[PDB]
Amino acid sequence: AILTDRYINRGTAFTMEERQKLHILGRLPPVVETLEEQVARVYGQVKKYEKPINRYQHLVSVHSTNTTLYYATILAHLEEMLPIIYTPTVGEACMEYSHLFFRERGVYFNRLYKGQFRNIMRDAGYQKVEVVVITDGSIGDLGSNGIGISIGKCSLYVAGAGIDPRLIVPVILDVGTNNERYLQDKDYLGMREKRLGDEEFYELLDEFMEAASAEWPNAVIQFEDFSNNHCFDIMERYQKKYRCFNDDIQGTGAVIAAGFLNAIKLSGVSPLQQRIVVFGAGSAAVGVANNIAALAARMYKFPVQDLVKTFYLVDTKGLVTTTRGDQLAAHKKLLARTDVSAEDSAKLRTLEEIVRFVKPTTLLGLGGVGPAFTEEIVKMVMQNTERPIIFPLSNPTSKAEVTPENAYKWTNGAAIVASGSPFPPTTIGGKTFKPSQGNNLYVFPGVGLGCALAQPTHIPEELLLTASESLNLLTTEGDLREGRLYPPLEDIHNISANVATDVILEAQRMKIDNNKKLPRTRDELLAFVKKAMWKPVYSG
Amino acid sequence: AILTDRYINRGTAFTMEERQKLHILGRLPPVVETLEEQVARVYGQVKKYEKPINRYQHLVSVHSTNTTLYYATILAHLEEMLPIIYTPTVGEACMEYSHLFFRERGVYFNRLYKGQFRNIMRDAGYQKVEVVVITDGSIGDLGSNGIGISIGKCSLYVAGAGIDPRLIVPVILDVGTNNERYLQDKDYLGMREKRLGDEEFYELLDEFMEAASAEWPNAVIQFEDFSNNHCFDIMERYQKKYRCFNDDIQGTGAVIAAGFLNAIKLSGVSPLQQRIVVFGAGSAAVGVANNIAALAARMYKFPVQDLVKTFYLVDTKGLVTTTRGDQLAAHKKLLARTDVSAEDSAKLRTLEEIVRFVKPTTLLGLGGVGPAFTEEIVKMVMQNTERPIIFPLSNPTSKAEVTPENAYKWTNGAAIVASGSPFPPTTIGGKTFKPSQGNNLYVFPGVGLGCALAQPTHIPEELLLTASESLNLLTTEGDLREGRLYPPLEDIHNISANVATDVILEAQRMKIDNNKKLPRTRDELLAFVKKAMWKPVYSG
Ligand SMILES: O=C(Nc1cc(S(=O)(=O)Nc2ccc(OC(F)(F)F)cc2)ccc1Cl)c1cc(F)cc(F)c1
Ligand SMILES: O=C(Nc1cc(S(=O)(=O)Nc2ccc(OC(F)(F)F)cc2)ccc1Cl)c1cc(F)cc(F)c1
Repeated sequence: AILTDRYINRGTAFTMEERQKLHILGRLPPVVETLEEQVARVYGQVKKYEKPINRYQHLVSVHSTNTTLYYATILAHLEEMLPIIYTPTVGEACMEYSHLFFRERGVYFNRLYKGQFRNIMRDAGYQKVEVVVITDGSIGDLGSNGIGISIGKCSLYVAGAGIDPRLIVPVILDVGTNNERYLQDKDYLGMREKRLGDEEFYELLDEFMEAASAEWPNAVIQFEDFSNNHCFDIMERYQKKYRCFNDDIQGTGAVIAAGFLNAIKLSGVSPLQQRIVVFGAGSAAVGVANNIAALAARMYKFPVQDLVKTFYLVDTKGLVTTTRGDQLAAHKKLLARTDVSAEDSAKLRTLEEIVRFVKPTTLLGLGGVGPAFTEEIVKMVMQNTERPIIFPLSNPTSKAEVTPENAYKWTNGAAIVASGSPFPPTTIGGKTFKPSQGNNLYVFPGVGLGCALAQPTHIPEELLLTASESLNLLTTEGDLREGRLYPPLEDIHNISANVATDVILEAQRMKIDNNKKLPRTRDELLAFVKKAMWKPVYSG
Repeated sequence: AILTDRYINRGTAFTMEERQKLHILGRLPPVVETLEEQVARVYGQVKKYEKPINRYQHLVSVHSTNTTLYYATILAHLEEMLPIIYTPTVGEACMEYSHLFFRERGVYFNRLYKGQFRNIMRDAGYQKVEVVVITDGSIGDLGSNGIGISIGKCSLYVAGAGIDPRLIVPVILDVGTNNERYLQDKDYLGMREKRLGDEEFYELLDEFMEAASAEWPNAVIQFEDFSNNHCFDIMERYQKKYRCFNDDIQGTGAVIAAGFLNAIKLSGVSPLQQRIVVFGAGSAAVGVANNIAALAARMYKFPVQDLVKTFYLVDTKGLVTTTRGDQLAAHKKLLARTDVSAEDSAKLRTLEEIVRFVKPTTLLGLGGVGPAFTEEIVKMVMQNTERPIIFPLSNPTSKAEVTPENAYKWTNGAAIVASGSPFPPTTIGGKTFKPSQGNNLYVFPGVGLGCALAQPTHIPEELLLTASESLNLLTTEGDLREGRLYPPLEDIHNISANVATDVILEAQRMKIDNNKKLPRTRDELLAFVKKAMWKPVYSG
């Protein structure tokens, strides 16, 4: 009842004297290890597997046996482990190996349980739940297998911000699937029917949000991996009534904005002198641009309309302008050029000719349509600025606008680069360069830990902008001198504690915080936040 | 506390009504399956992995979650699953992937715990223990990683004979290792020292046997995978004082003997007309020959000395005779030819010239030294008998004296073949042939179930000979007409119940049985044995 409890089990870290006292002498091999030694052993066990999915499989079995050792291993090898325990391995595990999630505590909803959502939550037997990750499996369709996405995401809040692993709930809202293989698969365990229409979808998701605010009143609700037809609408429906956010939309823009403002500082080319091609004009790409404007307005008090005019949006038609003669979608209107002639708009269609005309100092890659930041385009940006900022942010790694290596080569080390995925360093004439990864892990854990402590009535856009600024300000003079746009990913606990502290102070300034126990001054609150965090060490 | 208990967990086999009553509605995807459907799903999950070791890894995680479903899957796919859940996959898992055994309940002994063996057994918290598999990791050296061999073997008693999975204990006696990689491996968790000398070895193994006979008085002790320097000596030390047997020695000879006597019936060439080359003359090979003689004497009441003269033993020097002029090891003397001249012995060195001289009707491959049953040798056996019996029994599959395919081809379908490993069928002129696998699973489970029910004071050689005869007599007229030497492996529960019944009746005839509750007549006892067996079905 010690060994079989994954929360108190220590395996070989039980001293001989503990083994005797606990009457488990002879249930373990004789070597006594420290946690650090166990982690090094587990690390070698992981690298004994070649395929990511088999590495993940090993780590799931570590989590089932000794949960402390699982988190200790992830934190000691975070950069290397991240692509294994979340994107892109996790989607492939959900799609083909969904059995790897069967043993993980989670909650399955569907229309069959309509009206009983609250009783299912009560029966799940949770104490003071702090974070809930919900998906529908729809940003191929995984349907019910989307539970794996919620599981993987919950685990990053535990690793990243020390959310206690017993106070986090992964949730699948199964509203059906349009995945035709699943609909015909004898082994699919979900609702075998096409996705429900919006009316029934919102009836079930409304019951979910009401039931959770009642049974899990202390929880942050985070939407993960919802398709475009619903993710924006979901936040508009719930942002004010419940304590919720969407990491794909709000986390991404918060992280990119923080890294982008640090790239502006290293460029010496100040924010109002920037000329920014935003390659890709979906709602998310436009959200990222707005988040950059909002952070620059907060950090530097330039008029936001002056920041908005640094942006040149490119959709599939070309430069978005008011004179190009089409009916612009609402999200594109605010960043539309007003200073470009109909005649010039007609000659502003390919990225090459847009770059030649605009003379940008920055390229933001949000296009999702492969490697458009050509050698020729990068060479042009080099005649407008001594430090081109190039952000190939499209995932997966195949969709990326340019490789950091190509960016560094073509600019002979002058490009300031942030990526969506990890990349190895590139060395040019004895000088080393490495892109700064804009990982979402920098923001969501801190937001979840801040909202878990402050208990705000809701998560207004101010708390996300605060987290964005906090992340920006954590990049030290030393980090900046070495070309880093973000604090180091390995220091995620310190990053999360700082982001959480600043999110709390913001909720206090807005008087939406419901926890009166917290300190209200930054130094004392930061110290308090750090002590509240769950640590993967053997405590008792 | 339902889902997390692998003994009562049913997963998707919980009906909706059970889920509601058990307050686990919403802890599972919505599909309700029968056990049979779960097994077919698990089977497809297994075949999603290419490597045996990754298949085993998946099955270990099935056992951890839903133990009923694990055993249901093995029994539905026994022939295919056996090479994955025991030899040869299990040795490779122990050697390189020993972490796959960490979550399995077992007991580790070593010299550090000297004098406390009994308290470790008490503390392990077992009820009426029926079977104990012990190894030292020495038949490469795995040392402590040998625990995986005990684990794999315990699981075959549960699958094969319905030993209740809560009443079986896997044991490693770690007396050190001579594996030099392990002695230098930072991740080895065993005693980091060379194997103990015989005096300290027997002090620890004597304490083991005394402690077990006291704390686990109802148990069968089975020795598994002990090296030749100790396995024979161990049985001589303990056979009369404790309830114990060695499956490598006694199980192998019992299974081979049963299959061999069935091969004699199909050959029509009766036992006293057989001429049997025994290729390989180690203690085990000579044990197999003696077990064949002993079974033929029991089943047919030929004088045993007349059976002994059907055997022609070949060691590395050639035909073992009294005239060949060397000092014969004790085990070889009893099967030594007395009817071969010194002059003929000098010309009886290669297997080819021994086969030409002896004119055997049978070749028994126990040599462990590769494919010595050549096309030329098989062609010669064809001029001495219309049905050559050819038994390439050397493991692994590389050491085998001849492929069943080659045997069937060279004899145009006349060879009667038993193998150590599974082989696919061979088709010759529209006629199908398939070797009968002499798997050890045919005997050890039945012996363990018989000795668990009868509670004999010890396991004399009569009980093994009884099990051997019982297995022989289970091969039906129909099995025999189709060329099978053994009952079908898939019917292992019925085989185990029959072997157990006959072992019990033998212990009753000898008045060594200590359980007075049992029926004493075969039909009533067989019915009773079948009802006692643990079944992998959802019971409650
Ligand atoms: O804790 C148990 N055993 C154990 C633990 C360790 S450890 O030090 O905690 N490292 C460790 C663990 C698990 C892992 O992952 C795995 F299981 F996949 F290999 C990797 C690395 C080392 C050796 C052993 Cl034998 C145990 C737990 C039970 F619920 C039941 C039971 F019978 C034994
Ligand atoms: O029993 C649980 N879940 C579950 C079981 C099944 S099943 O029907 O029992 N098939 C099944 C199981 C396990 C396996 O092996 C594995 F885990 F490796 F995939 C394969 C096949 C299907 C779906 C699910 Cl979600 C469970 C158990 C816990 F201790 C904790 C917990 F949160 C959930």
